[PDB]
Amino acid sequence: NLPNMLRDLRDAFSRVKTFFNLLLKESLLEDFKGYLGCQALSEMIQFYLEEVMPQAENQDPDIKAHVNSLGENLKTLRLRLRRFLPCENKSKAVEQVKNAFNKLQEKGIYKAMSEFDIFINYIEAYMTMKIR
Amino acid sequence: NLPNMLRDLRDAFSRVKTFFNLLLKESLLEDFKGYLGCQALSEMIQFYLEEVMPQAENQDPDIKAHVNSLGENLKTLRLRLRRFLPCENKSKAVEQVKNAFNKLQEKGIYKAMSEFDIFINYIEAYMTMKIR
Repeated sequence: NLPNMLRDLRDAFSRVKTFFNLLLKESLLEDFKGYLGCQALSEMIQFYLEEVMPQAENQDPDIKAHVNSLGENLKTLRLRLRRFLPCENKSKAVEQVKNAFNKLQEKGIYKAMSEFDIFINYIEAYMTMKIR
Repeated sequence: NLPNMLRDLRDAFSRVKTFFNLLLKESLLEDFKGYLGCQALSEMIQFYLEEVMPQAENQDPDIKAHVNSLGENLKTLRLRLRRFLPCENKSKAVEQVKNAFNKLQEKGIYKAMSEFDIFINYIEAYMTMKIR
């Protein structure tokens, strides 16, 4: 259920908020729910875990305990959405290709080049997927 | 039309192919047309432009001219799909937030932290977008 998924994050925040024109404008919400929704959320999660919360723990170290619990719940949330967050995921099939390619060595070059028309056919397949 | 979009890439390849168990398995096609379709295509384009074609121009430098034309048509194709390739795109709204945040300096930290519940509300909004 989306409430009880976000509730721990909400309880950690009710602790952080006592130590504290929107910055997080409505435009940010509109991109969260469009074409780029996943790229937007994923970079917003990384900007808070990477840039905002560390900066905040250093301006006032009395916040460390709660900010570190809020960052831990947001990494957990981030981990669950990777079931919701396509853009944080990589293709196992592409990983297979690259490991086969690298184990084949000089022969790999030959093969991946020789098959470029098969790759042109798979691309037309993706763009046709999306024509739908 | 998807044929005439891919035709230059096809004509450059009919030049390259005269200097030359699939490596580009059907599993790769299945990921091109699923959840991860865009991450898969995007990394496959980068693996050919970055790893395969340079390796191929060095094993046999007589191929340079045609391989360099095939790489140029695939970068152009890649440029057109960014209208088709969501995962290569970044959120202008997230860029705005970060530039506002950095121009605000110490006040930016305060503000982005104080607004974390607004961010928790936008996230529930994305996961509800996707519940649909």
